[PDB]
Amino acid sequence: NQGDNEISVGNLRLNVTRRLVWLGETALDLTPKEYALLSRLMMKAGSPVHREILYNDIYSWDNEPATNTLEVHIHNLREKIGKSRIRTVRGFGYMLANNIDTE
Repeated sequence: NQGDNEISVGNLRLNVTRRLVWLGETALDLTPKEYALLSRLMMKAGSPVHREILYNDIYSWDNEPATNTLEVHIHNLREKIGKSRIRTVRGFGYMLANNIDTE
């Protein structure tokens, strides 16, 4: 917050100051919206993050989306973040590998 703020988890680096995220030392291209919900995923890297808090990241007014689209948008963004370096925990939340690769 002091004009600087960034965090990393394994081979993934995040920078809220510039609002950019790297993956495998390569700059990953994700829409700004994903950076908000994603910023929450890393905020709690080690446990399953509720899916409602992510939706609350950009807005928690919850209108009345009866048609499927909010969960599908995540499926579209899912391929952008590369599920490879991510780990989903059942249909309840998401969790990043807390450097589980290095034993």
